[PDB]
Amino acid sequence: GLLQGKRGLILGVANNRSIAWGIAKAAREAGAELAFTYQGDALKKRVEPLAEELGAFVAGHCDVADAASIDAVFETLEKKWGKLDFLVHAIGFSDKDELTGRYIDTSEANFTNTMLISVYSLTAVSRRAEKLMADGGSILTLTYYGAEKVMPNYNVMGVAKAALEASVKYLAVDLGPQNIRVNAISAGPIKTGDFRYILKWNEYNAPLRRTVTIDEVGDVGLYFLSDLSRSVTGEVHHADSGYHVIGM
Amino acid sequence: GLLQGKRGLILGVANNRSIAWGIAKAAREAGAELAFTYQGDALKKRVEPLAEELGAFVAGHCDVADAASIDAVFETLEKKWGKLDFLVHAIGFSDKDELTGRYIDTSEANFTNTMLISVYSLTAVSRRAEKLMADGGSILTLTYYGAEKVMPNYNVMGVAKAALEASVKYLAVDLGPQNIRVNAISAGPIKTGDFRYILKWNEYNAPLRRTVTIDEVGDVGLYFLSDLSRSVTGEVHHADSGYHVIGM
Amino acid sequence: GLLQGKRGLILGVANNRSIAWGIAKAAREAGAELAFTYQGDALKKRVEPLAEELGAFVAGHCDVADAASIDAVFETLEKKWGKLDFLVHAIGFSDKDELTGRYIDTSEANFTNTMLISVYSLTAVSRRAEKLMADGGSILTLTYYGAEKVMPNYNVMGVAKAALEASVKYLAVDLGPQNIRVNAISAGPIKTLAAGDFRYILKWNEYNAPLRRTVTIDEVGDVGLYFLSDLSRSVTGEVHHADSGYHVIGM
Amino acid sequence: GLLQGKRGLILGVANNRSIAWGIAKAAREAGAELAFTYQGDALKKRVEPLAEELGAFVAGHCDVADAASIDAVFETLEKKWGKLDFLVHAIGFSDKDELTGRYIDTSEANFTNTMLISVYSLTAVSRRAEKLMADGGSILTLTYYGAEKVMPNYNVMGVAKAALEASVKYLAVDLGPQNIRVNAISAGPIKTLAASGDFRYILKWNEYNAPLRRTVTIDEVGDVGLYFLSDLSRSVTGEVHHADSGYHVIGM
Repeated sequence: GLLQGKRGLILGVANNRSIAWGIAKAAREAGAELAFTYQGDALKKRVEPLAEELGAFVAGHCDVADAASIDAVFETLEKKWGKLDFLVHAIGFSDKDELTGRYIDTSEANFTNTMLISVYSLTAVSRRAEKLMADGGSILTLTYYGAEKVMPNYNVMGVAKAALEASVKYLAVDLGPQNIRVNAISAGPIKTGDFRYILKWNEYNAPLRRTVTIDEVGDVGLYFLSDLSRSVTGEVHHADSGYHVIGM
Repeated sequence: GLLQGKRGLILGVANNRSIAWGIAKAAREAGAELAFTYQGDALKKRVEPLAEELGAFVAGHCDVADAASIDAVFETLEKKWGKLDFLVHAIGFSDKDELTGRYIDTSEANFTNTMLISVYSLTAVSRRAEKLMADGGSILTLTYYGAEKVMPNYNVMGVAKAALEASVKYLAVDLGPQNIRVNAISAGPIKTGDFRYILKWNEYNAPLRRTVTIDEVGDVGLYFLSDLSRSVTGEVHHADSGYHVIGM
Repeated sequence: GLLQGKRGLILGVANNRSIAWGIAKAAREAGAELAFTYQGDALKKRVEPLAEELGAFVAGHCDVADAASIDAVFETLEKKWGKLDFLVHAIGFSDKDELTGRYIDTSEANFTNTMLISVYSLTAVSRRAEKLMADGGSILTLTYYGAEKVMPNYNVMGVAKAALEASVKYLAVDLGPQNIRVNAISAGPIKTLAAGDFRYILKWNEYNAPLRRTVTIDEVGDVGLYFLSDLSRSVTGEVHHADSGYHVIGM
Repeated sequence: GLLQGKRGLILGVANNRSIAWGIAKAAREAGAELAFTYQGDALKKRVEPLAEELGAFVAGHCDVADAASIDAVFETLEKKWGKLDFLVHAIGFSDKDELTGRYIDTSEANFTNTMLISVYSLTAVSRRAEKLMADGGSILTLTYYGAEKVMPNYNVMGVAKAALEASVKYLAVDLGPQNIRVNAISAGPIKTLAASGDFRYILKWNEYNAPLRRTVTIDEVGDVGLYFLSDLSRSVTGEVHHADSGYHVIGM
């Protein structure tokens, strides 16, 4: 099993229909012991059974816009495991209304919030994961082609994900000498404002003529979490049925 | 006069050694009418005479953090001219101390402050610029290769500039149908936190074997503001003596 | 004029509706003295009157495969001018028939010929140009977004232009220490008034490019002017989109 | 187990220290049945013992400059297997002496030959491979950061790899509908034990500057190759993927 003996934290599992869950399931299948956080006691009740379903330790409450939450979570894991092998960062909020409007009308609070939650969160968490990862490890986050090209209904998140992708590079350089690798999967859109059209566009135009699934993305996750990707860091990897190559 | 009959606002002229000044000078040589903002009482002293050398109208103090300020400036500009043809965004800050350390040790305050000032500011001023630019124009900002690859002593600003370059693309789409162009110049380091070595690195490894000058970047700026560049938007353009092509 | 007291060779001026001509015309209007080349004996009958218009010296036949012809052209130029300030490379060919099929069906002869004419020719010519630009200069080639992303009806010309953009970078490192700049314009598609699925490609750009219009040879001409002039003296190794912003569009 | 039930062709196995071999090894250990060709000047008797180390079937001589040669290989595999799951394209050539020169001094014959062997070959072999991959599959090639940035001692191979990377994208568009993926690994330089260009300097530079402070090995790239041949990467096509200890992100 590719993660036999490995222990990891998955941030952002809130249901069984997300990429985070896809990665979690795949990593569990590969032999990983997992740890889930939940965002706010409303989610706790949905996250508990999901954790049971993959044998996952529930590591505590974790809102990324709260530095104390994050310290607590890693407190719990440092006592339980005393080491992390991998970390999966699947956190990302942007204001829903402003996505359907023009980027230029992006408010400041949204900009700052999106940036803090979608971008700084990784740096914050990665900072702490570093203490638990002195034996080496893999840090993984999620992005989208909207960081590279203008994509509809993405606006400030496009801007944010461009920042996330750069931060992955910078983080790769900080942590690499400790044999900690940092990477991002740029996922295509996945069947779950104006989402139906985007999905149909990928389906018709993406080389492989289908939208990606969470199982597909999960296995890409698995590769990044596994030793197969030992030599890979600071990389943005497209798991999008080839969509990124299409210029028209 | 490439900019004969055009009026533009330069944000970020705080001295006579900056790229902003370089662009303003070249823009003034090409026949532009200019407007300068300043930042605080200390800078109003130094800006008034810089304004005088180029015949630049002083449009008032501007703190991009303060939304009230941005609207005052553009209220003033609307009164005085009633139209802008171009806007030069040469505003950026990140905490001096944290540049010298590890990106991963970046503080939230510095992350947020840098993002607000270095990135959101352009979006904020471009939103106002648009009302005054209805019948066309050019928006120009500054960036650095640290957005694309990891560069030393740069940390969160790299991440910020990745977001700014992304923002340029999104703004270009928002403003393009009104014939407003949005572009960035990726400037190499310029003689004026471990800067000597970076300059000497570019001097010896850049194809043209020299660091760029504010006069050189100003003329690239001139191109962007001019109608020479009227088919060009959403572009990150290297004025760095070719440094960006170098892999080793 | 931004090119007053400057002399350059434009390669590829076959007619008066092309980006080469656009650049030629803009360069001349900015005070430059031009030299044009031809290929065909038929094309000599088309280029001569174009050169006349811009007061260009017809520097002669230049089959970019025939290495003898290239040396002969730059020999002429060094007799006449002794220096060269700029060179525009607007040469490129690929099989018209194979553009409309699948890339994967590209024939070896077409691949090699496209590669040779569209990519190596710049290197070939920049090698002779180097000797005449000892006081520095600007070398300018032409590319298209189909080099960065898959675009329709382009196939192996995409593979070729990706090669060219790569060659521009390596040439920039070779020639920069003599203060010779090597750049490429990534031009959008241009509406022609003359005689597979090109109208549709133009339309797509018309509706989807940020500036909601396709670029013209006058507009690209002016970008070429920028690259020829001293405005761009800090700029080398660069691939510059003159495409109404189309390149930022993801969907 | 990742390639159990899978059959694939590896082009470019000439020794036991190349990325091709590392990929072959990793693929065989993953349960794959392999076929090797022997390329250009490589001898049947030299590739035979490598084939035999992995119970690989030698599919015959292949010269990528001879169209009939490519057809023969694929006719042979078409007889033996009738179906191909993957293809590893590890072919590349450029004149050794011009790599030390300036790119601009590249001769026409070297340009053309490098392009034919290093770039066209993948398009040529994918064209034949398509016909054997009706149920889809994975096509893998090898590239180097020299295709993206100017790197030393690479010259026209950089230009060529750039074209190759572009060709991966176009190929991926053509073959995607048949569920066939096409990808490239951008490998870092690899230290060799064999006889010894300015390569030592290039290795040392990667070692000291790449985020992970080490140069990659053929077993490491072998495993990245494994991923691309496996169904782990079935959502991935058109990709240039860096197996280079992160070197690609370094600006200075």
